[PDB]
Amino acid sequence: HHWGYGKHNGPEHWHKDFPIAKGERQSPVDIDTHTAKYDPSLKPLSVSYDQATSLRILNNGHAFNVEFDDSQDKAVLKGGPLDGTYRLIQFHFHWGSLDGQGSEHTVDKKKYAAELHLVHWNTKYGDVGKAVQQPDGLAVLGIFLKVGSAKPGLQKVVDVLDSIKTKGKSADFTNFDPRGLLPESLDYWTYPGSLTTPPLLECVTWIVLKEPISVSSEQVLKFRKLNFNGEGEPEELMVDNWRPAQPLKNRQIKASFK
Ligand SMILES: NS(=O)(=O)c1ccc(C(=O)NCc2c(F)cc(F)cc2F)cc1
Ligand SMILES: [Hg+2]
Ligand SMILES: [Zn+2]
Repeated sequence: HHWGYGKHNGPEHWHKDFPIAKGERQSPVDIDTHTAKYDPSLKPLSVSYDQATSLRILNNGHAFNVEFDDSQDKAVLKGGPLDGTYRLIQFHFHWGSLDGQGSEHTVDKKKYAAELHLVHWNTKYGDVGKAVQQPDGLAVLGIFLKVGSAKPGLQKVVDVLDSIKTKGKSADFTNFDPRGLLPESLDYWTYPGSLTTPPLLECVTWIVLKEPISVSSEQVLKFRKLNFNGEGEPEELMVDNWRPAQPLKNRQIKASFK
């Protein structure tokens, strides 16, 4: 009745309702480090999350989203392969039921334990709704999570999950600083792609960071305790909410580093 990640309505079935699933610029993709083109004309990333204002957190089935106030240029992304100012609207993760799987993008076929998506939209379009009808409407900052040491900045997110356990639940979530989720370096790979969940619109410039951030087993264990189902429905654990890699077709992955 509605897409999911299970046997009967998983990624393999999405093309039936969303023909674009078999498009030419789909995501995620595998990043073959040896074929990425070092492009020295790529500018450095400019992350400006100092005036960032988180509002809430919700479980929408599929995953959990932390939402931000995007009525003003408070938190922005610019530079890199981007032209123009992009506003932060929300961030979420994709993870697996085991540590050796969970990320959407892979590196030389290697899958990480999870992947953080920081979703931005092109301000020249006025609102997110218009941005999705354009080839350069969205920009998603992708960050890989590896299991190791605890990540301080992630803990406030972890302590609130118990209140949004099932589909539809939301909790007030103010004063969260996203800068606590960034690795030391901002070296990246970039390529034109799409949303990794229906509608799968091909309106995204992907910026995947090279350096992953570390998170502890307990931190990740808590993501795994969330629920796909709403309250009162039978219980299905929210794990493995990732789409497998898609064909690169006629695309080239550039690297901002040598
Ligand atoms: N895993 S991922 O980073 O690729 C991803 C990021 C954002 C969204 C999303 O905002 N919902 C769809 C959506 C849309 F398709 C059009 C619109 F105007 C608003 C939306 F919210 C979906 C997937
Ligand atoms: Hg578009
Ligand atoms: Zn996403």
